Amino acid sequence: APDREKALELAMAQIDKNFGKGSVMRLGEEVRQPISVIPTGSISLDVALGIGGLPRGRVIEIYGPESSGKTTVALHAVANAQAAGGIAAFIDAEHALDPEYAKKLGVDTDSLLVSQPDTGEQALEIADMLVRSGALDIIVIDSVAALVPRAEIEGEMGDSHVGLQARLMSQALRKMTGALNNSGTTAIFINQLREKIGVMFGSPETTTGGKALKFYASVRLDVRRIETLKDGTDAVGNRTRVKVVKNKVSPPFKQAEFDILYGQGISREGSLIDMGVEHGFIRKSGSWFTYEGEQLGQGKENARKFLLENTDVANEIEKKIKEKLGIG
Repeated sequence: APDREKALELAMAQIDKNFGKGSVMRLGEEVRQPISVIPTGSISLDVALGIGGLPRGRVIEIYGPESSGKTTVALHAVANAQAAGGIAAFIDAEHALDPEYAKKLGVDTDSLLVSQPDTGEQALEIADMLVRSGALDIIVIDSVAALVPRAEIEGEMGDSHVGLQARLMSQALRKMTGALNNSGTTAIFINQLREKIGVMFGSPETTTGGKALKFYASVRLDVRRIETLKDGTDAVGNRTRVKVVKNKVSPPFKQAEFDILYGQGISREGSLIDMGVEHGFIRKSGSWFTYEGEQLGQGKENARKFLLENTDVANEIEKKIKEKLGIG
């Protein structure tokens, strides 16, 4: 028993020692939690990541079908990074950002460094110089799929092979991790699953030229919409499910759910209630949500709305949910 786990612990040790820390883990471990991280905006996801936020100095990949909430997740990541006084950059190749929305999420759009690259290489090239200045904290590349090769934009092949794409990522992605691991800048790449009932186009590790992103990525998130919320009226948002299919900073395969309110973002309040009851602090006596004595109204909405106009207590619920589990 000890002799067995003794040689095993030795084994693991050396492996960690030669291939990096989280190279081998017991899905049950509780990792040696870091001091700096980037909250995602949902306590659920935050904890599901094991370190209370996204890791710094690592490349994070977020993929899922269109309209699944990838960017909303990434936007908060940006907003938070900012609140803590950090600088952000957004390399855009989709031309689909809506600032008013970001603003409503907490993004300081005015100080938001933005770029709309000409060619795919130019893109990653700019992201690199940017990260090397070591002044940025977070940088998100909107759409892995959009970063098309110069060659493709002017004369050569059609989807790769006769010219350049699945390598552009590789090349770039390799010289960039080192810069990141030093600068302490977390990078977010947004990938796509290209369809929703298809037949013949662009993939790799599931997706787009990012067969290299699959490995470099220290964390890979699988964002997908599960249900269409309705407040006794119409579409108010969607319940979003997220699976951490790859986590090198902590045991993987953890899942998280949280609703995104159309035009509002990742409902913190809601995330607090669900975790609030999923851990005891709150008690639902049939539509009646209560908290250690005092009530929080009837129905999840009123509870939410409550926690909204009651930050003081809400932070308490949050605090007590964090203290109970892992910090950051």
